[PDB]
Amino acid sequence: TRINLTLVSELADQHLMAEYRQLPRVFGAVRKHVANGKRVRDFKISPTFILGAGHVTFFYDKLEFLRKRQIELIAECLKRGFNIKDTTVQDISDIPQEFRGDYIPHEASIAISQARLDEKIAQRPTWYKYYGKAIYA
Repeated sequence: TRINLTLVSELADQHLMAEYRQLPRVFGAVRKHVANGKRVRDFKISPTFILGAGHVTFFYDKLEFLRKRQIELIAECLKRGFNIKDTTVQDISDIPQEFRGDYIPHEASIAISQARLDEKIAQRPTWYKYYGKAIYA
């Protein structure tokens, strides 16, 4: 499960879809953690955005950022003319305030996300499209 920092507007059709479907999964994990009795103090939350290891733990105190980002994924999803079922954001007010923090990525942090998206593409360019077009070479 990967969270992207790039402009939803610039995601290849495939990464948009992927993200959109995988991000709300975070919300599920914090609900299970909180069902277990965990607090944000119990997670090792990295101070800087990262890609592998504890990439997803990173957003455990960032669910408000995640929620707002869901809105744009859903709307971008729409704008593209994708056939999605689930048109409104998830209510997370059942979750303690401490997990629902906001976040603002440093331009350098976004570049990190950019690259990961950017090298998966070049991996096999013909598997990626944008607005159902093969722009990637």
